[PDB]
Amino acid sequence: YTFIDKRVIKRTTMIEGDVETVSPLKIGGGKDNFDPSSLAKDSILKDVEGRPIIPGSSWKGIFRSTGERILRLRNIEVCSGIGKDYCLNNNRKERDFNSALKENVDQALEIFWDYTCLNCKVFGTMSVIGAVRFLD
RNA sequence: AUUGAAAGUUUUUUUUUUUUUUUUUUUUUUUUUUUUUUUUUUUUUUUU
Repeated sequence: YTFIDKRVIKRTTMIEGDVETVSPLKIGGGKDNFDPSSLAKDSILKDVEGRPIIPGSSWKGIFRSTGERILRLRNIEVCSGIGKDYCLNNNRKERDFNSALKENVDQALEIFWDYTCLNCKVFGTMSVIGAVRFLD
């Protein structure tokens, strides 16, 4: 039950890798302004020094969608982790979880372990922080 | 119409002076404005 409990960090895993673009890459820069010395009107997201960084949000979204596809392939039920559609809401256990938050923590942990999916318990869901952090 | 009477118990004198309801006493001790959201989809550098 250490997976959900964030009080104690009993392990720490870190992956540092290099991403090489086999195909051309275009991360949308907002298509609303071209502040730096870009090339086309639809500028990609870049640092003030011109460095075209990749947002951590994009990594998180890509990983979440790929995991959704993988779990759907493995016939494993999974939340959508977006909008008003997470299996906390789908299972109608949100009110009980909110009550348990003020109440004994063990009940909240049991609820979040039994009535919860994997993607929105790993990447995180509403009012719960995910276990994994994505950097830029 | 008394043995038979006609006299203010009155004048005069400030219950006044000395003395700060005063000294000491911090409306503070605790609480991360975080939390789930891919700037995405559509478009053949192209003809008489």
